[PDB]
Amino acid sequence: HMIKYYNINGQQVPVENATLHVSDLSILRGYGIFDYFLAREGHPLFLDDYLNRFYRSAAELYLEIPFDKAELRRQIYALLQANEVREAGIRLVLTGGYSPDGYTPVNPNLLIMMYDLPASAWEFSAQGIKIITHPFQLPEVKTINYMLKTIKERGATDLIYVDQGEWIRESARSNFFLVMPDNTIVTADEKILWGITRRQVIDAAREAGYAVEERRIHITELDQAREAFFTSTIKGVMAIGQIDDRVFGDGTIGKVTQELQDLFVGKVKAYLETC
Amino acid sequence: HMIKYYNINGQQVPVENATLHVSDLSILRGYGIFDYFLAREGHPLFLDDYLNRFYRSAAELYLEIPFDKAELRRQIYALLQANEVREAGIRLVLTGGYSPDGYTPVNPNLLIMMYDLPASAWEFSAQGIKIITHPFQLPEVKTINYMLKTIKERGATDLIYVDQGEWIRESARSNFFLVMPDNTIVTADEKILWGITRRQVIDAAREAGYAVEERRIHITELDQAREAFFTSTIKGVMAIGQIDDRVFGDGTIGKVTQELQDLFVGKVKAYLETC
Ligand SMILES: [Mg+2]
Ligand SMILES: [Mg+2]
Repeated sequence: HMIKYYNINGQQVPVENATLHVSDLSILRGYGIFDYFLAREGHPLFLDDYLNRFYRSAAELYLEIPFDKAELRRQIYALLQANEVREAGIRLVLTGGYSPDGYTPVNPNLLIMMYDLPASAWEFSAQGIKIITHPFQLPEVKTINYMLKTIKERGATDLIYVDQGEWIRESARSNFFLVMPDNTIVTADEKILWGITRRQVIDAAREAGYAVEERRIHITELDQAREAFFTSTIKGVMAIGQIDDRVFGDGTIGKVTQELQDLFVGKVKAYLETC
Repeated sequence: HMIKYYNINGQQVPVENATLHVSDLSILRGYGIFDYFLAREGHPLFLDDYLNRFYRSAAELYLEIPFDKAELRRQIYALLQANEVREAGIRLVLTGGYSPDGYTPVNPNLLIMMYDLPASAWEFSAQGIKIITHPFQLPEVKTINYMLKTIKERGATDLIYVDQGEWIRESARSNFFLVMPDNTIVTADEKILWGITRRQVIDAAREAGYAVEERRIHITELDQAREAFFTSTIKGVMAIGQIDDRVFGDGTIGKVTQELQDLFVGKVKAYLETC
């Protein structure tokens, strides 16, 4: 509840002293990567899958994480014990690091931060969320270091993109799924390698005997689906009740979406049992 | 030379103590804006044009700068005097700021940092730089907070983009110009509002009696130009001697590019005279 400590570069630091010098490249240029996952019953969920994503994110930016995976795993568990929590949100950050010339990475900085479990985590509400579609369309100016994060609500809480006015494109925040009248589930394949919750839910759906097609989604498919939902670390499986002017069902969670919520909780229990 | 102080949120801080808490959104998500300009003879160049850009960058991200322009101007001049320098590089940073929930901006942090004048600033070498073309083409994953900054050299020091395999698109670092056999100068208009050096050089070229067309540039135009150059804060006017397998002239600075270098220095002197 009270979080006492974070970790910077392997050292446990009181939250009140956790600071970086302003030469850090994430401060100066926004150069950095992150990951985020929950812990329950004293164990980070699907931890190996998250750590694998973190090492891959780092590689995409040519940043070397200063510890190997087993060492990072150890640091995370140590931090949970130092903060005395069994339920938490954990954020990993790897910055571009301190640079003598304000541009050259010479040593990334590694942060492990810890939070309460998000109050809304896996809310699993019966009432679906309302989102908009938006064109995928600053025209590349060096002065703006900042994922877009500038929506302005627009009676909605979230959105999905439309590209070339014909293809659905997922935001960075969540993976997007449709359930068709025939119980075919459809999702993009573009973030196949990157979605952790996405894979657990696809696996569960397949085990339940649903077909899951992974392909580009045409805008017109939104008019043909019975259900729509999001997956992410914090949401779990989250019903979407309305897109623009389209209500799905009566706006409440659909049959397959609900079953996938239960099966996701099942995948969480099964993981926890191996721990 | 020795830089003694930076400025954080209006307070002059010894460099060794200039730090931010890790809850800063630029650290966590890369959310932030910046500007950068030189000072000569104790005056930041074209300062009003830079400050105007900084306020506009901030508006694009819905961040409010905590001081008005006259106050920020005062802080910059004070910092120059505290560091006792007449020549400098000045970097402004406005982060997303400290956030109680690791996501909501509630108070951007403002940094003013100071450097030596870059050794290479306005080198104005006779030998032009060598660059490549590259497709404008991470498919939008939340985990990577980071302007691209991941080129891998590729016998070059810089690049320009090609979009739809037909249109030249400038990187974020520099504005791109061609000089045609008839002494027509051609540059994009896409960053009309954002390029500070770009405007000084366009103005100078027009005053010299050159026509400057501001429009999209077709890839094939690279095969028709006599000269090519970059403008930016640090480069001034910089000759490009080779693009991919195309040498421009004999690789050394062209006639109009050289004249534009002199005229840019003239615009700098003229500014300094008003100060
Ligand atoms: Mg970062
Ligand atoms: Mg920033």
